[PDB]
Amino acid sequence: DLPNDGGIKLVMAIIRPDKLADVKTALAEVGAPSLTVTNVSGRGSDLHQKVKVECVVADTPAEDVADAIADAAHTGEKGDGKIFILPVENAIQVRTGKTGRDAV
Amino acid sequence: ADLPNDGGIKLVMAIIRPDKLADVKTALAEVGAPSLTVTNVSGRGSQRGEEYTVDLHQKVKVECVVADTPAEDVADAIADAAHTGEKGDGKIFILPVENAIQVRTGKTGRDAV
Amino acid sequence: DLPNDGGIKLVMAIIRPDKLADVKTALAEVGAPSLTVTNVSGRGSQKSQWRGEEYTVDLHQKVKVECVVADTPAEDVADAIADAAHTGEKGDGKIFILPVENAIQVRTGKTGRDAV
Ligand SMILES: Nc1ncnc2c1ncn2[C@@H]1O[C@H](COP(=O)(O)OP(=O)(O)OP(=O)(O)O)[C@@H](O)[C@H]1O
Ligand SMILES: Nc1ncnc2c1ncn2[C@@H]1O[C@H](COP(=O)(O)OP(=O)(O)OP(=O)(O)O)[C@@H](O)[C@H]1O
Ligand SMILES: Nc1ncnc2c1ncn2[C@@H]1O[C@H](COP(=O)(O)OP(=O)(O)OP(=O)(O)O)[C@@H](O)[C@H]1O
Repeated sequence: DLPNDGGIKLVMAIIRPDKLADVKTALAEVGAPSLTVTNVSGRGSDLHQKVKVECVVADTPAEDVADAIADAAHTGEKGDGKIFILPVENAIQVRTGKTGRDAV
Repeated sequence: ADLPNDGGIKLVMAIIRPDKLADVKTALAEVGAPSLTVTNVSGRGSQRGEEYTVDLHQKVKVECVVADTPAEDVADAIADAAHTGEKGDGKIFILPVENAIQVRTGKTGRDAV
Repeated sequence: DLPNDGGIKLVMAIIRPDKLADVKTALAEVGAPSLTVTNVSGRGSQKSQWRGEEYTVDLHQKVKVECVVADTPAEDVADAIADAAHTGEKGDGKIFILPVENAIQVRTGKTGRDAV
């Protein structure tokens, strides 16, 4: 009975640069340590420096990964950022050539 | 009720000219969806020398996640502001978003955007 | 009879920085040369406490390649990138294919799969 309804999701988080370390630890602890980080800038509702964290998940429920990031990135002040979950159709593991959720 | 984006969430991703960022920012504010995330990127589009075949040109990736504003209106606002009429103007893509979380409050779904 | 079931897909690849040149060539050869590149860093899946410490603090430099496709099957684009980026060692990265609903060509105002 597979998480993410047997499929693959991209968890994209825009967070405070100084919260990256915590988020990395939280991802490891939740059992989905894989991430890709980009230096970015933006604004919510003159651009502020942020970090975009991307985690593609299959074995771990996307919401649990997102909640792990949210908790670790939370301060309670404006600028904490947002997390978005996008569908992923397919994945390929470059080293092996394995496909689908098994490649994640 | 008639919520835009069929009651859901969309990611508007635009690859534009670096010097068009200021205009795009203004256009986004004016259309009522000012939120954006910017990345410095490089790329090339479709097919003598190396200029328009192999080399990568500096661009800006603009990402806007929307719910209250129709994705197409946000995309049109970016397109208009980024337009010059010359090769290199870039492209805008709209991707589905399933779910969202506002980190400060823990609010979820379309309300988080 | 249109590829990608008549629709649009985003091919996202996280690869070794030194494999970018090869991937660019492979994309041209497969007939879908369009790409957007970002400098990124990350880590993959998880004995000693030092190599365990190096994991929890250290991110490795990678390149994110993004190709939005319509006329070329997303899998063929992904396979072209995979082949060119392959070394057989840990760190080779991964390729993800995401659905795309719509696209706008900024220059012309053309929309849909035709804008890709
Ligand atoms: N809808 C969105 N689309 C794209 N990027 C966003 C969006 N919302 C937030 N971001 C990114 O997250 C960063 C901070 O977001 P945040 O929501 O904290 O802004 P804010 O104006 O402080 O809002 P709030 O007061 O509700 O926290 C922004 O700099 C931006 O890069
Ligand atoms: N299918 C695509 N996938 C990813 N990025 C793209 C794609 N098409 C365009 N881009 C981005 O847009 C930037 C420039 O715009 P574009 O490539 O559309 O102009 P062009 O193709 O050179 O000219 P024209 O669109 O008039 O043929 C490129 O540097 C690239 O980063
Ligand atoms: N699930 C994922 N989500 C986001 N990014 C990922 C994911 N998996 C891998 N990456 C990106 O790809 C890069 C290399 O990944 P790769 O999977 O080759 O590392 P690895 O897990 O050590 O190798 P292997 O998969 O062969 O065990 C990482 O640095 C990371 O940025």
